[PDB]
Order: sequence, then structure tokens, then C-alpha cells
Amino acid sequence: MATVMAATAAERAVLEEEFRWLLHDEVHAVLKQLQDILKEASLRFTLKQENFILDQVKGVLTLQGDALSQADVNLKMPRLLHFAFREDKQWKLQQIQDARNHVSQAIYLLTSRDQSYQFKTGAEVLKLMDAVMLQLTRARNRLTTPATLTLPEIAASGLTRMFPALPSDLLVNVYINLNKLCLTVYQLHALQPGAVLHSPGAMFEWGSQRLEVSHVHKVECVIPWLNDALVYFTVSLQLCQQLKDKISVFSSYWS
Amino acid sequence: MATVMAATAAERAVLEEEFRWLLHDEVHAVLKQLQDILKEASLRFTLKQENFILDQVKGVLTLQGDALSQADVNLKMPRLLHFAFREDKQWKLQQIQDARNHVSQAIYLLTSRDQSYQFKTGAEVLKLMDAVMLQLTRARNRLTTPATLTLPEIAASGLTRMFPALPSDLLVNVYINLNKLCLTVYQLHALQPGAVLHSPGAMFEWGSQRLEVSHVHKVECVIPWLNDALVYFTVSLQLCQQLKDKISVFSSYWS
Amino acid sequence: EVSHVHKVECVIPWLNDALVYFTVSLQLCQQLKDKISVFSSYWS
Amino acid sequence: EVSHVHKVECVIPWLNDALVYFTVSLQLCQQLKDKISVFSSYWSYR
Repeated sequence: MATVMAATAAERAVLEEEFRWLLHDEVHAVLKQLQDILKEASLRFTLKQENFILDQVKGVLTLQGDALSQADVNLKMPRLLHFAFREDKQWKLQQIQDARNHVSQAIYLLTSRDQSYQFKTGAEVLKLMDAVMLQLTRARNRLTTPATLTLPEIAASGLTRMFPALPSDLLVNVYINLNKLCLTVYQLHALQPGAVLHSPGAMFEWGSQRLEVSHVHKVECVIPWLNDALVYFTVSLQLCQQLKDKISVFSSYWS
Repeated sequence: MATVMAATAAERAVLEEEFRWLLHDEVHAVLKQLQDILKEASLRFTLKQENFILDQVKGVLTLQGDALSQADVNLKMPRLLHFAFREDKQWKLQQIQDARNHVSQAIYLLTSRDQSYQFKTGAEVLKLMDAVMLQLTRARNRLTTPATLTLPEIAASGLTRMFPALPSDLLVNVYINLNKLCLTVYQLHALQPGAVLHSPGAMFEWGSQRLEVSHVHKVECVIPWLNDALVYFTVSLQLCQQLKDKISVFSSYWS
Repeated sequence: EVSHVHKVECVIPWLNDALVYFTVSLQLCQQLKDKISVFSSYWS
Repeated sequence: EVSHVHKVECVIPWLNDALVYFTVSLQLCQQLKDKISVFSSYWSYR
């Protein structure tokens, strides 16, 4: 009988539609929450603590946003030496700038969409989620220790120029590792008549001379607002994943 | 006007071409660097330290390349027993052999290509990168503790045969865990009238008898050249990923 | 506003056993997938 | 100046055989390479 089948088909069509509205509201709820969390994460990168104390080598670094405004270092040798920047100079930590960029892009992805359209399949939501998650994971990854930084790249870095001015038996590197501001001093040794190891006994060329890393000193300190930011990234990623999974369940449920 | 459009189109075509050459040089630079790093990683697996001292159970193991040439073990019981190999015998650690194979394959992938061809889309570079990265990640994974090794497989291993010759209340396993040579002694207990747990209170059958693990003793020691190799793997993976990402950015930029 | 946070924890043995089981099962699955791929690429 | 061009040709059976042998050999080599790569990507050759 055709009347049965038609009224009936109307009943399933009604249920599916109502569920589509439920999923619509869920999607926009999660999106709004993402904008809130991510804007707070953004606010963490611009101005909260600025002075940090970092074993057997010690340091007091003043870090304002992405700019290492000052770096005062004491190295205890077999003998102590003391170093500082040009007083006037600032060294920018590229990791923070990069991360802040990814955050900015994610937030743009969330705020540049009309929060007023009727619900669809979800593949579009899925693409939005993928984009945002890519930005977050990239931010986090950049915050992490870059492995591909060579000793000659460290030497060619402006940071070496930034200090009283110091010899070529010492290299200084300052970077970020997830939730920790990191200061590393490489003690070198010219060799008698690659570069990736970063461990004692690593060899590389610099200038026109051949050098070997003799010792490595590593100190670090937690940066509270970086930690907050990372926590935000993790939470946002999970929110995105949950939305993706629910959308998949829905779409497979009614197909 | 058609003259405008043609000269113009020539201008964009010129810019895109020049950028294609930039990307060409970048690709080959990164590839060369990969061969250097990976060949050093390769050199680490063949001959550097050979004798290693490994809690409440102690061991002196002589490891040459992939071959555990000797293993001298002291076990302190409630009472001490002392064990060694047949003096003449060597136990090979399969993880190192496997890892070395993956490294060999990666290096082949890099050296068996003409470093002189004109630049293309990149999908081919992308496939090369995927292949290499798969080999690296597999090497690293193999170096890691294999979870799927059962106690009966440990018993059926030649290592048990390799020791003075010892009872069936003791099983000895030597394996690699990332950057650590590992020695584990399983103290057993025949049961009165699966096998995966590796924890105290795990049960399994061996020979024609049913046995239970009574206690587990685990000691380990860092292998410096393994650590160097792993560091190399990580750095290479990141270099590959960076190249993939840049190629994607380029390809999406001009499409 | 949260003023202080106190966190304590304790290992649950059977949860640990379960997790170990999950890891081992995942590896078994992965190994089977990889072998199947090797086979299929080998004869194609 | 070239006024006209005349081109005649003939199949050389043994040359043809040679080309066939080259191609077939190339194919054998690639198949072996593929098997070796497939196996070696997961297991050790020895």
C-alpha cells in the first residue's frame, strides 16, 4: 500500500531532520567554545611573569612576549664568567612568533564563518576541523625543540653577536621546548690538522675553521603562560576530534 | 586587449618558473643532507664502546655491532649465581639487524636517484619522502621494545641454550629498548595440578609443563651509538617533513 | 576562582594489565596488516 | 638546397629480436627490483 509507505517515509524524514538540527546546535556550540578557548590562548601570547631564573650554569632571562629582551648568564668554569646583552638589544624567539601565527590563523578560521547557516552533511565541518587542528598541532610542534638546528646555524645566529662580546670557544643558544625556556652553552675545541648531534664529541666547520663540541651545559625553566597555552591547544584538539567523531557517527547512522 | 594579456601571462609564467628552480635547489639540498646524516647513522651500526655494565641483578655484556658476543650475569638470590656464554658463542640481537636493514634501504632510496633532473610538481618527491620516512620510522620502531614477545617464545629462543647451563626455573632475555640495552631475568614457578603479561603472576605452558612467572628482574644501560642513531632518525624525519610541507605550500600556492 | 589544587593517584593493577593487552593487540594487528601489504605488493 | 627527399626502410629481424630481448630483460630487472624493495622494506634480505 502506497499511503502507508508515504506517511511512513515522512516519519523517518522527520526524525532525521530533527536530528540534523540537534547536530547543527552541537556543531555551533563546540565552535563557539573553540573561539573562546583559542582567543584566551591568543591573549596568552601578547601582554604575567617576565623574569626567569634557569645545574651548574645559571641565567636570568627577561622575556617579553616573543622577545627575549635580556639574558644574563653566569658560567662556572674550572677556574666564573658573566654576560649580558647590549643592554639596548632584544633577541626574538622565532618559535613563539610562529606559534602565535598558527593561533591567529585558527582563530580566523573560526571567526570568518557565518554561524547562521542550516545544517548539512558535515564534510564541510570536517574540513574546518581539519584546518583548525592542523594549525593547533603546528603551533604545538613549533613550540617543541627543533631537532634540525645545526651548530653552524647556532653560530650564524644573531644571538652570538648579542653579548661582553665573547670568544669562539663558546656558543650560546636560547630556545623553547614545549613549556620550558631553555638556555644551552656549547663549550668548543678547535681540532688539530654532521653538525647535527649536539652531543659532546660532535664536529663541524664554522667560519674557515674546524671545531668540535667539548662540553654541553643545559638549563631550563617552566614558562607558565606557555603551559597554559599548550593546555588550551590540547583541549581544543580534543574538542575538534570529538565533534569530528560525532559527525561521523551521525553520517554513518543515517546512511 | 590580447597583447597585454599575453605579455602579462608571460610575466606570471616567468615568476612561477623561477620559483620552481628555487624549489628544485631546496629539494636537492635537503636530499644531500639526508644522505650525509643517514650515512653517519649507518656508520654507527658497523665498526665506540663494546663493554656495558647493567638494581639487584647485575651484568657485564660485550656487544659488537649487532652481536652480543658475551653476557656475564650475576643474580643475587635469597641465599648468588654467575653465568656466562659458551665462551665461543655469540647471540645476535635481531632488532639491530632489522634497524640496520631499514637504514640501508633508506640510503638506497636516496643514492639511487639522479640528482640532476629538472623540477616537477613534487608528488614524486613526496613519494620518495614517504618511502624514506617509512624506513626511518620502522627502524626506530624495531629498536623499541617488542610487546608481542611471549614467554614461551623467550624460552624457545637460543639465548636460553647459550649459557654454566641453567635450570627451568630461570629464563633470560636480552633485548633493545630505543637507546637502552636491556637484560631481564624471569624467575619461574611450576604450578600444582595468555603468556603476554610479562608481569609477576603470569602463566604459560612450556615444553610439556605448565609454568608461572614468580618474579621479574629488569636492568638496563644506555648504548651511546644507538642514541646517536636515534637522534639521527629524528632529525632526518623532521627534514623530510619540512620538505614535504614546503612542497605542499608551493603546489597549493600556484594552483 | 580555583584557589588551590590537590592531586593524588594510585596504580590500578588490572587496568595496567588491560592496557598492556591493548598495546600487544595493536602491535599484532599492525604486524598482520604489514605482512598482508608485503604479500599483496609482492605478487602484484 | 634539398629539392626532394626519398626514404625507404626494412625491418631487420635480428635487430628486432635484440630490441625484444633488451625490453624483456629490463622488465625482468624491474620485477626483481620491485620484489626486493617490497620484501626489504619490511624484512632483512639476510
